[PDB]
Amino acid sequence: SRRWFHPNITGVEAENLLLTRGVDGSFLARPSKSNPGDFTLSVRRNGAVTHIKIQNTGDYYDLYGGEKFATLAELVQYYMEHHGQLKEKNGDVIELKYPLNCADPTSERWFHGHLSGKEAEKLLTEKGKHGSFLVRESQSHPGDFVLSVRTGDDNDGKSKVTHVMIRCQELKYDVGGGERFDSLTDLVEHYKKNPMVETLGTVLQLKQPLNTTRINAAEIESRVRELSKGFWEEFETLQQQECKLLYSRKEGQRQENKNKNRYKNILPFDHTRVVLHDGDPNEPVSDYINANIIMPEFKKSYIATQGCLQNTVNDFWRMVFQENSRVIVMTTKEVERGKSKCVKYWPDEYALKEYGVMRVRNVKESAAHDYTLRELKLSKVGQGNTERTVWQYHFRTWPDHGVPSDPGGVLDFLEEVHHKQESIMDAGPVVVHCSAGIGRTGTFIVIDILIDIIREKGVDCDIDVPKTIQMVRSQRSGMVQTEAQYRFIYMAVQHYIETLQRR
Ligand SMILES: NCCCc1cnc2c(-c3cccc(Cl)c3Cl)c[nH]c2c1
Repeated sequence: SRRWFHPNITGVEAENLLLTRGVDGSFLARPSKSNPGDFTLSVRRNGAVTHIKIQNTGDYYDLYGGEKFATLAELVQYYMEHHGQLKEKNGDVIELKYPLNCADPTSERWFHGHLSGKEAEKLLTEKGKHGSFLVRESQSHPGDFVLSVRTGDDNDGKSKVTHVMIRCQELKYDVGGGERFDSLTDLVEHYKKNPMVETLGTVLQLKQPLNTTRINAAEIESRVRELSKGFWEEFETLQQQECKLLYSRKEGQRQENKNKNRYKNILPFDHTRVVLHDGDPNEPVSDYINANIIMPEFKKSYIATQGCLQNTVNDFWRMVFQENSRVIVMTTKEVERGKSKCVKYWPDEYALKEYGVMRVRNVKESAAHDYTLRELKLSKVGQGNTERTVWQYHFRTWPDHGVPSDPGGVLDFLEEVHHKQESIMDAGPVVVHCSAGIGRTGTFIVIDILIDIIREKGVDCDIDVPKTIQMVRSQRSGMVQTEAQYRFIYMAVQHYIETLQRR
């Protein structure tokens, strides 16, 4: 449910909430109001509030005195299932026991605060189907709200929109009778499960929130102008839905696989992980790599993976070989900020190296402005005729923190990557990696998915950036990490539409 996240609370408001409405073990998370990528975990212990910083520069959530995580929900899940594991600077244990729930509705897909009654009928008439709903602030009754629902068959009167008035009396919400709820979310959840019935029998089913993020490609410029004037709010609504994505990650947690993960708690989902076959028969667990298949849904596929560790380079090449991948995208330098982000896993130019049962030749490197292309030949040792060329596109100019201030470089790169993949008959998924394999990796993959829709169907197709992101996030944890990456995706799509109108 992720109610412990408070999107619009101050540091002082957070202390007071925990001191007046919480107990020892109560906690909440909140953003830093002028520092995107900064979050705070506020926790009560010993009748006093402690504040722990979480930093995200684009690769992972880094909890001070704790671990690195793919999502705040995964971070809270981990500490609510492990006593004694979160520690103060001096080393005392901080326990997260009791989430302190937020009543703020602003990050709910169905909450459209500023929106009139006829404005809500238009949207539902056009964009909505049976069971589509939204909640808006009342115009005629200050402080109250309205629930607008479409029901019918999918202009002949077969459909209709019903309005239901939501009273706010003494910080509780009701539909005119029955139960009084502490938040609009509690109210909506209750009638989502126990639908209202009109006397004459219509069931006001709340099946899905009204979709307002799906846009036609030719109107990208206007939506971006609107989000610029916010990108923040839309992003936060997306992050709220990450509690629905806590799929199991058991294989990455096995003792045998511990040291195959760059970060112990950033792990591939079981249901999409790449399973490696034909492993050394002596090796107990030989089927594991920290990598997931990303299959775009609603025909190129990807594998999103971490930067190699020295002990997983053999597994990486087993995976490229097994999957028939012919194109690799590397999203970081080898070293950034003096720290190793992905080990060198390819031979020096003109050299040949064996990586366990795999053999790799570096045929030729070519320097471009923003990237290096390495033409590699991959084959299985002892088996001459298994040789294939693998083209490695190494993007070298992404800044150490944040995102590029212009998307042309990335877009020129993806264009060239796309033409290479398309030129090779029956090529397998495009491998995209480095660092933890969720931030830049997920950003490059999302842009690539969106740009391919526009390249095939033109500027007469519909795109939905957050839906696309949620679909990739259901296949690997935390794909697209920051609000800066989120804005960068919109800017890249826009830029790609502006140069297609230049043709
Ligand atoms: N309270 C803001 C209401 C406007 C709104 C609606 N919808 C989304 C979405 C979204 C869209 C499709 C699917 C999913 Cl799962 C999401 Cl989160 C992400 N930001 C949004 C913002």
